[PDB]
Amino acid sequence: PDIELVYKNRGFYKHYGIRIGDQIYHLNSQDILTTAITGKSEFIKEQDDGNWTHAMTAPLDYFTEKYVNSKHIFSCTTNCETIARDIFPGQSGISQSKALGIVGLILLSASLLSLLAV
Amino acid sequence: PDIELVYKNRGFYKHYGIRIGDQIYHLNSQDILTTAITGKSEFIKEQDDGNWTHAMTAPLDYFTEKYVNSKHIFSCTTNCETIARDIFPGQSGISQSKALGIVGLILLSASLLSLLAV
Repeated sequence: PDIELVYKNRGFYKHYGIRIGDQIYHLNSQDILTTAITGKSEFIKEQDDGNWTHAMTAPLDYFTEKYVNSKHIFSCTTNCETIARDIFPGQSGISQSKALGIVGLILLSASLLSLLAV
Repeated sequence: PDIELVYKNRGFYKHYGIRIGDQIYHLNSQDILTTAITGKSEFIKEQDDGNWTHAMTAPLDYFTEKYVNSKHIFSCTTNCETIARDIFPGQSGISQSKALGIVGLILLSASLLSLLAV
């Protein structure tokens, strides 16, 4: 399963997402510094609005090997239950909360490092 | 040349260095956010004071593949001229300024991501 990383440029940083079909998984955040420092994040899964930019496509491993191999916690109210099926298909023994942890760290890390690219 | 990454924990982030023998290359910075956002950094090479913590040892590639593969600029007044010989031995066609760019991004990136580990 090649995974597509996407982003929206918010000028002072890039806000990243994972695009699966016509859906984007991303953090419900307006600023990377606030999210990083407060240490908690809420996930959204949202219809693709057409305003996302491709970053790269790669096996999940390309990302988790960077950003995953931290104390931040990641939650979702509704509609993110599909994340294990979407990003970790076939693999049982992976819960919502865990999958969210892995993908959350990828997105947080990429957004934090984007401070250098402004 | 296996490369040793070291750090000092400043509580709200980790400040990283490369230890070569009894020397530490690191950024002359008191805070990661100030350095990241201002977009410039000064290198120091300092005698090891005995107060650094081992992070990991690995070929430079383990690091550059993460943090290098950005617009930040990296300078040094004196005494860092040894960085190409120390961190990139044998390899000609690598200047002070370049070597500093590669190592600087490793240190900046690791310190930025350490915000997640507090």
